[PDB]
Amino acid sequence: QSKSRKIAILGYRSVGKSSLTIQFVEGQFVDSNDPTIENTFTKLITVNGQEYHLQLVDTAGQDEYSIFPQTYSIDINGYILVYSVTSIKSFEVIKVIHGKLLDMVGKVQIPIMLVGNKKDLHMERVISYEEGKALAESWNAAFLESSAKENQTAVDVFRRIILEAEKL
Ligand SMILES: Nc1nc2c(ncn2[C@@H]2O[C@H](COP(=O)(O)OP(=O)(O)O)[C@@H](O)[C@H]2O)c(=O)[nH]1
Repeated sequence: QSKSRKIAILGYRSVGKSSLTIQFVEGQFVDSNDPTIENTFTKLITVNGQEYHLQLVDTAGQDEYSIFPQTYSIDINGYILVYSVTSIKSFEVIKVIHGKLLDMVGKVQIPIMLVGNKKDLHMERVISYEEGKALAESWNAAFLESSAKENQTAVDVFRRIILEAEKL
């Protein structure tokens, strides 16, 4: 029988939070200039034979000054933290967000996924794979690079966070 899990997707503006989520949920790459507002999707996924009902919370992009909420610091089963490999600023910001997140969750190990998105834009990449891998390692977080244009990598992101959560 199925299990329910709630995942929050966090990160700086225009890193691809919406696009990655929509690619996973709907199978389509959408290019939109609407600002990302908090949006919750529901999605079925099977991971190692276990069926999951996912609630995916896309959050508005935040920056270093962003006060971290409290609503995103309880009842979440796992967090996907997204930066863009084409944006140094998004990478600086994801460190600040992670720090504020750990401060809010208290004395518990919470599944965290670091995601470097937009890996298809080879001519604009300014962050190496190794920089993100090393960051995730210092965090004990899973790490993947992704492209919202590539369905397999979006699926792999959301499978991975469920893999991490099930380890407890
Ligand atoms: N080439 C490419 N463009 C992307 C990718 N992800 C997002 N984008 C584009 O980047 C812009 C911001 O993406 P969006 O999903 O709205 O970012 P959000 O603010 O984090 O939700 C939009 O133009 C997207 O079409 C990606 O993986 N590859």
